[PDB]
Amino acid sequence: GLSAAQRQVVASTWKDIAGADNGAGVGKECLSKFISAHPEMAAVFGFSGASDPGVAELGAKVLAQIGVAVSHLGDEGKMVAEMKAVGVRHKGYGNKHIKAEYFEPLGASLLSAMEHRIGGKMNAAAKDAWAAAYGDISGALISGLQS
Ligand code: HEM
Repeated sequence: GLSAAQRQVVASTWKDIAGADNGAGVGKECLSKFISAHPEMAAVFGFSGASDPGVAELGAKVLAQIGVAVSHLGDEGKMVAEMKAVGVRHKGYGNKHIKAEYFEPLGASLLSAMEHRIGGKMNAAAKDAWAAAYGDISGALISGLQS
């Protein structure tokens, strides 16, 4: 779970991460940099590479879903139940062999993309709160995936 102070930091900085595009730009950079750094991951997603137009499209949907998860952090069972449902759908996505291990490096590129957009606001406490928030959001998707 998250402490009240962590949910408050996540909720507050999400407003700047969302910007004017509901975080779409952050999603594009996240997935872009992740596949560039890990080339064998293009095949796990159904993409040709980091430049595939599907990267920008999926990047927007990933970040729009985190915005929904952020609006529900105060009710943990609610947030977990909807991320599990996202997770059950992932059984049939990409190469259909999405693994739990892949979410840990993806989380690192997500925090990097966020910091790229909001700069100094993504301080030490913001990074810890978001590493914790990403741990629970992705943790709940993985449990849907392995259900
Ligand atoms: C490295 C792990 C991941 C892989 C390989 C992956 C792969 C995919 C693929 C291939 C699709 C597109 C399916 C299609 O419509 O053709 C998809 C959709 C989606 N992914 Fe993931 N994904 C990953 C992580 C995440 C994370 C961390 C989130 C969390 C917010 C997420 C949220 C979504 C959402 C919201 C969709 C749109 C469709 C739906 O709601 O099920 N994905 N993902």
